[PDB]
Amino acid sequence: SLLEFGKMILEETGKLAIPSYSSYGCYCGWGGKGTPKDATDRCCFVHDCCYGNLPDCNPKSDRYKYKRVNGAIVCEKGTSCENRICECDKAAAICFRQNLNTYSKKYMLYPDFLCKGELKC
Ligand SMILES: Cc1c(C)c2c(c(C)c1O)CC[C@](C)(CCC[C@H](C)CCC[C@H](C)CCCC(C)C)O2
Repeated sequence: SLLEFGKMILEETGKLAIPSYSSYGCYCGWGGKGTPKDATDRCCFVHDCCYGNLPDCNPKSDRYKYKRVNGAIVCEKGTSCENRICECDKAAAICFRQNLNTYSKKYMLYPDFLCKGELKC
């Protein structure tokens, strides 16, 4: 759930998921339209696609557990859904971290109306 994902984001980026990544660009929020503004926004686009491929689950709501070994996130053994949701979240948190170098404040509080157009996964 948002709880676990937010924890990973803080651990990997040093930033609080909300509000640092909850209104970023076109995809880091609830929206999902248009061309991703940058690398960070693409991380969210990919995250949505990952979630979108878990139709048999409830990604944004389902709770799950994970741990850190050797300084890296390790999705622990749980239900199929729990494990997959965790991996989608892990990939995104790491993606945010790898791209902090281009994280731009100007994309925060980004209005959805500026994002239109269907972008296939
Ligand atoms: C679909 C989709 C959703 C729904 C989404 C985001 C993105 C990119 C998406 O593509 C990012 C932001 C937000 C608005 C996100 C995160 C939740 C809170 C900040 C949770 C954090 C929890 C903390 C650390 C737990 C700390 C635990 C320790 C103190 C033990 O949710």
